[PDB]
Amino acid sequence: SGSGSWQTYVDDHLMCDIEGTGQHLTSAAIFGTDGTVWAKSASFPEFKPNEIDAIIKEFNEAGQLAPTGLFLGGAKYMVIQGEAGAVIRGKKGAGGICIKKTGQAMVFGIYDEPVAPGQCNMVVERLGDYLLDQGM
Repeated sequence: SGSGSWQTYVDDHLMCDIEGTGQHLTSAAIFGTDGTVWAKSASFPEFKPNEIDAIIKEFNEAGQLAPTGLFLGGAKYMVIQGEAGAVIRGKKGAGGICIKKTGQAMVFGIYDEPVAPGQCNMVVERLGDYLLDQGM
């Protein structure tokens, strides 16, 4: 028994096997809307505050990141179609990133083949909607 852990949602809802494919996200994390990390998986990249701030900016006003690309841990993802104030998506070859904004949080998923883009989107959006339903 403990008082709870954001790591529980990272391991059990983001890093779990996806729909009986036997495949999972490479890494995942939950951040506060201010850019503080609440929990991140064992392989999540070495992100730096400027990268998170750039992502916060993009949620506040879409179309800022795409001319430059999305940096996280030094790696460059090309920005693809998202949803203003809700979802930011990035591509790097057959991998990518998906970020879902909630009231109080941002949920990150990073994937590589054979995980499809839609599956990252699905995993991160399902957790984000659950947090939204709880007023977070």
